[PDB]
This record gives sequence, C-alpha cells and structure tokens, in this order.
Amino acid sequence: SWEVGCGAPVPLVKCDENSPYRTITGDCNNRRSPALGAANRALARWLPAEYEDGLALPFGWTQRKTRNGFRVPLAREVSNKIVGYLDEEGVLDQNRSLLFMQWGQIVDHDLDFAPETELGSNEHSKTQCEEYCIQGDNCFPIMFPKNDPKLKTQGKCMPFFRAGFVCPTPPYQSLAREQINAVTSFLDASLVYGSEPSLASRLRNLSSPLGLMAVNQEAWDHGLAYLPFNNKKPSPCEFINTTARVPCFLAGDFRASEQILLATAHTLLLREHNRLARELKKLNPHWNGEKLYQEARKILGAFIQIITFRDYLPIVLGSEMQKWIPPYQGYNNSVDPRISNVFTFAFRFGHMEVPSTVSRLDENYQPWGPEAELPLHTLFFNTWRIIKDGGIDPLVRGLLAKKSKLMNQDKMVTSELRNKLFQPTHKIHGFDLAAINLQRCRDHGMPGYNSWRGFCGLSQPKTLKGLQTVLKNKILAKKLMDLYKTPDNIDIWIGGNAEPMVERGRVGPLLACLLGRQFQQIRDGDRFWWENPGVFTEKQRDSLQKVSFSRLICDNTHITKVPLHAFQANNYPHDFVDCSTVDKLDLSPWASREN
Ligand code: HEM
Ligand SMILES: *[C@@H]1O[C@H](CO)[C@@H](O[C@@H]2O[C@H](CO)[C@@H](O)[C@H](O)[C@H]2NC(C)=O)[C@H](O)[C@H]1NC(C)=O
Ligand SMILES: *[C@@H]1O[C@H](CO)[C@@H](O)[C@H](O)[C@H]1NC(C)=O
Ligand SMILES: *[C@@H]1O[C@H](CO)[C@@H](O)[C@H](O)[C@H]1NC(C)=O
Ligand SMILES: *[C@@H]1O[C@H](CO)[C@@H](O)[C@H](O)[C@H]1NC(C)=O
Ligand SMILES: [Ca+2]
Ligand SMILES: [K+]
Ligand SMILES: [K+]
Ligand SMILES: [Zn+2]
Repeated sequence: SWEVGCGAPVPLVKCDENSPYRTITGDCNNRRSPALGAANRALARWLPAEYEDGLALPFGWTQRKTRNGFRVPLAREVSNKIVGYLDEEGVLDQNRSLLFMQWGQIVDHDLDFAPETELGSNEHSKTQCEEYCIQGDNCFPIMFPKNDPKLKTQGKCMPFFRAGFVCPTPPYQSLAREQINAVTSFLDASLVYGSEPSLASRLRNLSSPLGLMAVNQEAWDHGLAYLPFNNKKPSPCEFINTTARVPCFLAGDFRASEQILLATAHTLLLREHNRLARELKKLNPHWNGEKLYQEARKILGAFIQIITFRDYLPIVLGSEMQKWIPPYQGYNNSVDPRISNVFTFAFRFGHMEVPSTVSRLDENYQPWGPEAELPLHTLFFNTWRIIKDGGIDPLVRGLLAKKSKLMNQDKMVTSELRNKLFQPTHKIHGFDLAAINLQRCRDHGMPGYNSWRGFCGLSQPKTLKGLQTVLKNKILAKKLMDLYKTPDNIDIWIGGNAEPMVERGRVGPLLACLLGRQFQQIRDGDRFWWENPGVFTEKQRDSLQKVSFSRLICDNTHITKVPLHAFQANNYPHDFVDCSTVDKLDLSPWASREN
C-alpha cells in the first residue's frame, strides 16, 4: 500500500488555478498535486525516519536501548563538552555584518516551522514535565549530566515537548511519525502575511480599501509604523519586564518577537508592504484593496527571493553555490517544493553566527546612550526596548555596522544561547539552544551524520583518524568519538556544523549539499518564482533586479547613510553612502491603464 491519505488539521479549498497570486496556505502552487508545499503537512523525508522502535520513540528515550550498540550521549553533555566556550574575544566574522545572521533566521522562518505539541493549554502535563522531569507522551525532557552547574541552580532537566506530527488521530494503518511544517515551503513572505487564512485576514487593514497591513495604534516610531500587539495572555514579552508591560508583536509568524533584531526585521518588512501599497494606489487609483494587498504581497515575495538567491546564498554556499544552484532554467512541476525534515536542522548553522551582544548606534554610528551594548539574553521576547527605548533605527544601525559571530570549531554557540535562552512558555533565562537542537534531531527521527554524508556522496568516517581527517581537527574528532563512540551516531546538527567551511562560504561540505539541494528545489519547484515567465512582466523583472536591503532601510527608516553591500562587514563612515545614491525600485512598470 502507498498512502497519501493522512493530513487532518488543514484548511480545505477548491483551487482557482488561473489566479496570478499565491494562496496564503501555499495550496494550488503545483496544479497536478495542489497540497505539495502547502502549510500544515508532513515535512518531506529525503531519507526514512530513524526511531529507537522504528515508529515514534526517539533515540535516547529508553535508557538501555542502544544506537548501533552504543548509548547516545545526553544532549546537554555534547553541548557542555563541545559547543560551549568562555572567550568572546576574536570570535566575530570579519567579513559578515549582523544582517547576515539576521537574514538567515528571516529566510528560515519563511520556509519551515515544526511547532511543539500543544495539549498543554492550561495543563498539569506541563507541570509533570517542568517540575518532575517525568519522560512520557510528549514530555522528552533534557536531563542534566553530572557536574552540570544547572543541577545546582535550575533542577534535574530542561523541559522539552516533542514536535507536532501528522494525524493527531492517524490513518489507523502503521507508519513512522512525520512532523508537520506549519508554514508554506515556498519563499513567499509567509512570515509577514501568515500561512493560515484566518490570521492573514486579521493581520490586514480591512477598514480602508487600500490593501494595507494593520499597524499599531498605541505606539509609533517617530511617525513610522510598529506591528500591532499580540493581545493573547499570558505574554512572555510582558513577563521579561512587568513594569514596562509591552506585549509581543502580532506577525504572520508566531516567532516574530523571539529576539529584538528578528522583531526589527519583521517591522522593516511590514513597513515595505504598506509603502508598496500606497505607491501602487498612487499609480493605479482604480485598484481595490484586494488587488493592492496581493500586488504588494507579490512584490515583497520576489524581494525576499532576490535578496536570498543573489546576496545571501552565495556567501553561505561559497564555492558550492554553482554546483547546487546553477542558472535558472524555468519552473519544473516535477521538483518537490516541500521543505525536508533534515533541512530544518541544516539551516540551524545560524545558531553559531549569533554573537553575545546587540548594540544600538546613533546617527553617526556611535554608541546610543549609556546602555548601547546589551547581552543577547536580555533581548529574547523583548519588545519594550523598541517601543520604550529608541525604536528600530538604532538596532538597524547595529545590523549594518556590527558583525555576525564566525563559526569556530573551539567556539560554536555563545553562552547567551547555550545557557540563558528564554522560552515563551517558561519563566527563566536558563535554556540551551544547542541541547534543544540535539534533542530535536532525535525527536524528528534524524538519521546520523554518516547516513547524511552518504546521501551527499561524501566519505563516511568510521574511526578516530577518519573523523580527524574530515574535521581537520584532532581534539574535536576525539571529544566526538568519546561521546558518540561511532561517527554513525553523531546527531546531524553537531555533525554538519563540526565540518570546516567550504571556500568563500560559511558552512562545510555536508551542510552545503543539504542546503544547496533544498534552495535549488524551493526555486525550481515554485510556479510563482519571480523569474518564472508570466509571473512578472520582463520590465517588472528589470525593475526588481535593482532591489537591495540597503534601499529597504532607506525607504522604511530615518537612516540616511547605508552601505551598498549590506551583508559584508562595513565600517562607518568609509563604507557608507548617502541613501540618494542607492538604486530605487521603479514601480512605473506596475501602472495599469484600461485605455
Ligand atoms: C538570537 C538568534 C536566534 C535565536 C534566539 C534562535 C532561537 C531558536 C529557537 C528557540 C528555535 C526552536 C528550537 C526547537 O524547539 O527545536 C530555533 C529554531 C531554528 N532556528 Fe534559530 N534562533 C536564532 C537564530 C537563527 C538563525 C540566524 C538561523 C539561521 C540562519 C536560525 C535557524 C533556525 C532554524 C532552521 C530553526 C528550526 C526551525 C525554526 O526556526 O523554528 N536561527 N531557533
Ligand atoms: C487602516 O487605514 C486607515 C486609512 O489609511 C488608517 O487611518 C489613518 O491613520 C493615520 C495614522 O493613525 C491618520 O493620521 C489618518 O488620518 C487616518 N485616517 C482615518 C480615515 O482615520 C488606519 O489607522 C488603518 N488601521 C489600522 C488598524 O492600521
Ligand atoms: C567579503 O565577502 C564578499 C563576498 O562576496 C566579497 O565580495 C568581498 O570582497 C569580501 N571582502 C573582504 C574579505 O574583505
Ligand atoms: C523595564 O522598563 C523600564 C521602562 O519601562 C526601565 O526603566 C527598567 O529598567 C526596565 N526593567 C527591566 C527589568 O528590564
Ligand atoms: C525536472 O525535474 C525532474 C525530477 O528532478 C528531472 O528528472 C527532469 O529531468 C527535470 N526536467 C527538466 C525539463 O529539467
Ligand atoms: Ca513560506
Ligand atoms: K529528511
Ligand atoms: K526560529
Ligand atoms: Zn525619525
């Protein structure tokens, strides 16, 4: 039996098929298979799921059951031994701005989201997990190893809930557990507009026929818009400062307020949509709000597509860019547009690019007041520092003039993320992203490192000397072998990130292959790809080729000096030009005359 039966919690719809606009859900992109790429379906499997019991139990569940006759090391143990480091001196990427890091998380959030199992909506199951560290059902807690400082200070574990899976009521037959992607697999600005019709409607300005996205009515950034507040309570953004009591933002994506630079980016994108809609109302005063919303949405979509493929991927993939993403040859309806389970771990390379501090800079790119530089951990679920402390302009200057962290085999993930992460359900700056990433690899039935090396046509190291040669690093290979005993058991997230970077890139070979193939598919398999003939006119495409992140800032802030190349390391003033010398988006080719 072959089964494409099971996928229950989804909006059902007849496909228009002649619409010039994407659906919100991602449905109807592929005409032969309308649900391919749509939200709230299984992540694609490039390799079959690997579970302790072949169905659903992750490796490390049953203390006793081995992986290939070896115990899997505790997620927190791998983190402590390998992923941690003390000295932030010298850690920064000398040719990547903070914008590099930040764009990664933006693209990631557009493509995939595997939300944790709910069921704990006013729940004692939450209690049995957080308080008593009791493994069972969806509680798969991260146990602290012996000697862990957090033993003395937090408890025996970090609580952890397993990712949502298709059929919370399956098809009754007997298959491996498959995690849901709650967002559209297409690069379509879903993190702005929503992947769900109901939310997408609530986000819109339906009071005026002007195709605008709803803006905050309680607060402004010197006349420029903020996202509306999420009024769902209790609010983690209120909790981190109950005096200020500034809630999280309401965005097309649940995660928009996770950290202040991500919230900033979401603000930049919402502003660009409203500016697009107003400029298109000027050109085409006969266009209704629906037409305005879709045409702006359609441009903003291509903008993300263009920045990602022209500016971002080449400086991630380096020498491997052309190998995996050759020049476009048009829409191929046989290409799987869906995001793979493994992709959602490969792209978490970004967690090694986040540095320990965030700066606010003034109009001369100097420290903005006495508390300019803040530790990252103070900025998780932090909206009050935007609303109540200078708006987004000072944070955007930091995005341009400050640097991403470089991935370092000895300095992988800053303590701000490894020890002081805040989760929106919980009350402590006490969680470990690197431990959560390793736990999540097991939750999702990820094959091992050598499985993936194999998939990518790379040598599979089986011995100490073998791993040393792949990693070009004797000590890291050793620490790995002592923890995992065989490279076969190395969880894909630490495995891929352990590899030294390709020439001119910021990931190693295994990650370049996994990311390369996914981005080749998200392009080739996308009927509404901006370069697909008929999606835009040839002239609209000439206009679009001129977009830049620098211009988005010029058009949606009060910053007047910006670099030409916003992703490379730029110092003020040598590398900054006045905004008037930056190419604009010419919207004249969107003019629509009935005569
Ligand atoms: C301060 C910066 C960042 C924070 C605080 C952060 C935090 C998180 C958290 C809490 C998760 C969920 C982990 C789980 O339950 O499995 C996550 C997932 C993920 N992150 Fe990050 N992250 C950051 C930056 C980045 C960057 C720069 C990228 C890529 C360049 C990235 C890519 C991902 C991906 C792919 C996932 C899995 C899907 C998802 O985003 O939910 N993250 N991140
Ligand atoms: C929806 O759109 C309307 C019209 O563009 C917005 O109303 C304007 O808001 C600005 C700033 O608050 C005022 O200076 C204008 O005078 C307003 N016009 C009217 C007719 O009131 C409105 O705020 C938008 N709604 C939301 C929730 O974003
Ligand atoms: C930074 O990297 C970009 C990547 O394309 C390159 O164009 C630029 O010349 C590099 N500058 C350096 C290493 O100083
Ligand atoms: C909370 O915000 C107020 C301003 O609203 C500020 O003066 C204070 O330092 C903040 N407290 C914390 C805990 O961040
Ligand atoms: C389209 O993709 C399929 C599946 O990857 C491949 O076999 C085929 O050769 C491609 N067709 C064209 C015209 O590129
Ligand atoms: Ca999407
Ligand atoms: K997979
Ligand atoms: K994320
Ligand atoms: Zn201003």
